[PDB]
Amino acid sequence: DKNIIIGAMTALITPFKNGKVDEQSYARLIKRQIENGIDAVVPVGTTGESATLTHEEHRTCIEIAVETCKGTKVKVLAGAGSNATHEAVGLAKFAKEHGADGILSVAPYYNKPTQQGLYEHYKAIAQSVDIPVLLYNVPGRTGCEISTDTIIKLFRDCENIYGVKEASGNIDKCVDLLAHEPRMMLISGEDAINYPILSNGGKGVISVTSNLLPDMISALTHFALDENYKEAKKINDELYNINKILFCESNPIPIKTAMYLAGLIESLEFRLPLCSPSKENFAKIEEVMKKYKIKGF
Amino acid sequence: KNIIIGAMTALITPFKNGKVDEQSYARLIKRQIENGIDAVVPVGTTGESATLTHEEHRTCIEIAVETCKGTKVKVLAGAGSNATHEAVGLAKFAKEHGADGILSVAPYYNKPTQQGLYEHYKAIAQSVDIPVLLYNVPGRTGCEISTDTIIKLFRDCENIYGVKEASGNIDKCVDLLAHEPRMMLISGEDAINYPILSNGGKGVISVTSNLLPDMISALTHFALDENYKEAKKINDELYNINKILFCESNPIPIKTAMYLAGLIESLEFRLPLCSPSKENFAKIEEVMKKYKIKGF
Amino acid sequence: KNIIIGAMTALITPFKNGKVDEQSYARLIKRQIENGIDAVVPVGTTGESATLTHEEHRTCIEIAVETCKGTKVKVLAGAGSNATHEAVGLAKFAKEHGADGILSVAPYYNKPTQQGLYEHYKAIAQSVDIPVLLYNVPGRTGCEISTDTIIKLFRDCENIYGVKEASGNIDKCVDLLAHEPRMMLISGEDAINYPILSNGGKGVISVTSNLLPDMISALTHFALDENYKEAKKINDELYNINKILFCESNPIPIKTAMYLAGLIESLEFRLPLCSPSKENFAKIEEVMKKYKIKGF
Amino acid sequence: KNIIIGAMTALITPFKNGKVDEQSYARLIKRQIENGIDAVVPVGTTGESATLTHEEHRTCIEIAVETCKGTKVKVLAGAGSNATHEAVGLAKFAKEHGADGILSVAPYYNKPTQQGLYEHYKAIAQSVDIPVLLYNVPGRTGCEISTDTIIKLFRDCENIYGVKEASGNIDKCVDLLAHEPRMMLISGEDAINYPILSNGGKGVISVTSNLLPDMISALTHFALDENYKEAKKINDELYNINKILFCESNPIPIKTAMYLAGLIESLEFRLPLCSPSKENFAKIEEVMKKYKIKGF
Ligand SMILES: N[C@@H](Cc1c[nH]c[nH+]1)C(=O)O
Ligand SMILES: N[C@@H](Cc1c[nH]c[nH+]1)C(=O)O
Ligand SMILES: N[C@@H](Cc1c[nH]c[nH+]1)C(=O)O
Ligand SMILES: N[C@@H](Cc1c[nH]c[nH+]1)C(=O)O
Ligand SMILES: [Mg+2]
Ligand SMILES: [Mg+2]
Ligand SMILES: [Mg+2]
Ligand SMILES: [Mg+2]
Ligand SMILES: [Mg+2]
Ligand SMILES: [Mg+2]
Ligand SMILES: [Mg+2]
Ligand SMILES: [Mg+2]
Ligand SMILES: [Mg+2]
Ligand SMILES: [Mg+2]
Ligand SMILES: [Mg+2]
Ligand SMILES: [Mg+2]
Ligand SMILES: [Mg+2]
Repeated sequence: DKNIIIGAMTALITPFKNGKVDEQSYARLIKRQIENGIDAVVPVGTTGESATLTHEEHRTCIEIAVETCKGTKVKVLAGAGSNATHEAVGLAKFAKEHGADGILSVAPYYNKPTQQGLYEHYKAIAQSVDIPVLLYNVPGRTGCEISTDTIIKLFRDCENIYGVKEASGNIDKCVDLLAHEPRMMLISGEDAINYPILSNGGKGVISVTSNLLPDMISALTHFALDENYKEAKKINDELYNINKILFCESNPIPIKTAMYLAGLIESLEFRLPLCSPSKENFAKIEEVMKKYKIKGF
Repeated sequence: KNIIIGAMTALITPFKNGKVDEQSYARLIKRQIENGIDAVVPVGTTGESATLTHEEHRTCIEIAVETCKGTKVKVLAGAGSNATHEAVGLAKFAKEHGADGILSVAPYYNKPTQQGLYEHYKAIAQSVDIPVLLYNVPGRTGCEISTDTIIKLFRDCENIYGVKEASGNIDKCVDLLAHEPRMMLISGEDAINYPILSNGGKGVISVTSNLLPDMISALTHFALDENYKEAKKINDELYNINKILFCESNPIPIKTAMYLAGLIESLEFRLPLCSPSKENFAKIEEVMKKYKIKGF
Repeated sequence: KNIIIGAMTALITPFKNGKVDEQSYARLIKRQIENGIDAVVPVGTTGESATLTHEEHRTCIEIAVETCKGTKVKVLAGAGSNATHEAVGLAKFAKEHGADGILSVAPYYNKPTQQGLYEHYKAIAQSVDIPVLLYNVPGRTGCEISTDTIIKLFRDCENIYGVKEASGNIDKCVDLLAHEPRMMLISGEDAINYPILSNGGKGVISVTSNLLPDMISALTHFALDENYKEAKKINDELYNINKILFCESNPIPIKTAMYLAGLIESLEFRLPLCSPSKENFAKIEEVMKKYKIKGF
Repeated sequence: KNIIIGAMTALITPFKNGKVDEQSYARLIKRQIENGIDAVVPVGTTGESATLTHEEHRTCIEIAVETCKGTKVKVLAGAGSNATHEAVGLAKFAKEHGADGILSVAPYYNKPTQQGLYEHYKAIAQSVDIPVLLYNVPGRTGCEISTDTIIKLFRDCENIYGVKEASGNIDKCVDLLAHEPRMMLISGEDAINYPILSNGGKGVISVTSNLLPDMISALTHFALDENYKEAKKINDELYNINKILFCESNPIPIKTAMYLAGLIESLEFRLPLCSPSKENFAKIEEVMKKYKIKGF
């Protein structure tokens, strides 16, 4: 029934050069994702530092993502969450009027809505557009969790809501979700446990690691979707070291560092309050990167 | 250092037909003035800061500033953000609009490092010339301002004069005031108002004081005069309401209580915040019965 | 390495009038063997090991050893303790009384360091010549056996062949098997039996199998045979019972369920364990109605 | 109610060639007596209770009881267990051997329910006629004694006169004394000794007092006399050592410090406890240099 966006997906970093969005590098990075088997890209999400982007930069990165993926099978799942419902509705409509195929909408952060409030929050979002809406649960960042019951109720009550991106380190909850609502699309939000989530019936990943190693995250996901769990687990095991080191500090500090170390972006620039990693963690990321075959452009 | 301390209220923002009830806002703030409160915090967490428009945000700061003119009560305006350039803009805004200082919560959701938190607050502190109070609430932000970072910011930036602590960590409050006794430690958790003050805390930014400003004001001023027996006795008496006011996420219970007390006209929130459950509504009403609530 | 893997049951210890019901104990083990179980764990956490006398500990190990003679079912005896010299004595005891291997939980309460945990288990491993399975359950012990410590112990001590994981941390299970794929990772949490097995885990030590031995043994054997579809569907039906069996601290719900199913005569615990609340008693009864419980 | 309050020391248990140094044990207790300590706690957590033999347990209680005869110092013997019948035996043991009261930690590892904790402690309290102090340390036991359970036990059983809290939860300490101000709240965390005392706590059971008994004793008695300025100044002064004494799991740092101060002859632990890392050894030595350490 439901319109879905699944498979291997990349939470795109937003490269900056002299405090401005590096627009051809942004486009150059997405084409690199397309050519390495990625099924969808997520502009202006957490890994893209949406929280510090201006309104316009937000529009520029969605429009570049939409245009770069034209004429390919690669979908654009635009970041559109906010802790204010009227703001999240505006972001959802914004992503729709600018050509996104669907939206990722993170649970409200900081203001800790109740489960009832989360239901009304997402119901208002789902009714505002006619494109797929993927919930994003990351309690370590938001201070709140969308309960299994709330996710399932939203999936059943609102046409557009087709699943949830899980970044809670709780494989029990992933069993809980798919055992009581097996029709939903559970999406891995934690690279280290990509395979365990997929092997339980998860239908995709929204990846940080795929920024650096899109081919490996792509192959992992597609192996698992084709039920080649031995080959999916083998990439997951090989990726564990980089999957962990990419969170030595808060994402996207390590991944942007690695992208810079790989020569895939020109400057190691963040928007405050994000900043360069410690020099110790800088060295750790560079060291761990050395075992992986990093595709160029 | 210029400071803003004493008994302070995290002001609720009353809504009427989904729009800011400006007259009730002013009436609630003066009600605070008349009950011994030393400072008010407009457009903070308890004020549903996150969901207000730019104009509403301006309207409530301006009302607060205006209502406090001609009194000793200071306006400590909410100005935090998880984007440094946004927080700098909010800081400048509050300054330009007559606020006596700013409360600026640690960046939420994007989890900056300690180094990033330092640069975040340094940029905010250099952007204005009014006192800046840090706000640490890791349960809401996903982030913590370490003791070392707080102390470094206090020592390096003239405007940063202390921290509002909402971490349930009296150990950290000992850590803070034992290594930097000059800072102003402000209670951000009503239930442990007295323990924080008794260790050298110099004020509270209270949720409960919305409902019981006279008791929170007396508690704080007793404690500041080292009348610890009387401060602790008010803290002990207030425990039941202090807990029930977080039966659901603040400000859902306090707005419910303010509505039950007839102090605001509508039990209206801005989504994703909403009315409490029917059971918690009744629990709040039940606990309120043991307290004497001042009218207008 | 000698290993003990597959579908395993953490045996409850039935009491009658404050005494170990030896007949029931043998009959329950009898029942597990007949439903495809590969090994039984006497005198573990689910068996209320902490409150058994020396005599009772001995009794239940010997009954387990006796009941599994002439079958393929191994006896993996509980032998952990937070005192190394006591754990060595328990390990030697289990070997002297016919156990095929030992489960040895990480020291509880005294929170040893990783270095101490390494020395603790090396002393245990050198004390016997039978396989040793580590048991990590930080929610109960207050300590964690780190991945590095587990891997070092697996490589440095012949008898140590894997770890029972009860940490709600599938990341650690990836960590373990990605860096030491030769070890035997055993599920200690029934609800996530399949995810652990599907990542290369080689068995479960189950609470649910006390009640539903046929379903837990089929799940494990399906997964071990790389029939992950059939393993996952049994894991999915078992979720409701897997969760309700921990509505209160194990083994309070499983003994309640065993009593409700008529598999044990009395709902008796040894203090400080006790009957569940009346609400949770009814909840366990309600969840059981969807399942087909095998009798004797 | 009969109570045991004031400044109290959780005694380390010195070992020499794997055996309890009985002479050193007595000499250490006499040092505590001579430095203002009001009570000593033999065979507790800091004394490595979990790894002592029956004989050693009794030897250390008898040495403590004998050494404190003719002094104002009471013996609050460790007597907790996670098995109620074992804890009852330990309670009767301490009473029959001259202890003035017992400390009884919440059952560890097996996670009893609040109902089970109530029945656990009621049986212990009925078994003896000397004061019983509860010990809540959820980070070690995996369980918490709720405020309601503590208050119920205090009200229903004569011997239960308070609780030793090691939960880093000053909110709970407000909760306890706001609803039951007659109980004796005892600090189980040295860093927050003063905040607990200034809220109405009536004593400490201290790790730091092993090394600095005069300073912990002065802190407590200043606080008990409502000299909070002087009590807080010692608490602030002690923060660095109070923190470093848990760089690793207690009693690893305190025994290291006692050995570095020449107060015990060998840095020996019973496994799974062990010497600290070389880094933390040096850190402990560094922080110790800022303090005046009394000899014998
Ligand atoms: N910084 C605010 C507002 C914002 C969103 N995107 C850009 N700015 C937030 O994270 O919600
Ligand atoms: N909702 C966003 C932006 C905002 C602040 N105030 C109003 N809107 C935040 O909480 O940061
Ligand atoms: N109750 C103690 C001692 C014991 C073990 N088995 C029986 N008693 C423990 O759990 O370690
Ligand atoms: N080690 C077990 C048994 C014991 C207690 N005291 C000495 N041994 C426990 O801590 O409960
Ligand atoms: Mg459907
Ligand atoms: Mg396969
Ligand atoms: Mg992160
Ligand atoms: Mg703020
Ligand atoms: Mg064991
Ligand atoms: Mg041998
Ligand atoms: Mg349990
Ligand atoms: Mg268990
Ligand atoms: Mg005496
Ligand atoms: Mg004890
Ligand atoms: Mg604390
Ligand atoms: Mg008294
Ligand atoms: Mg006096």
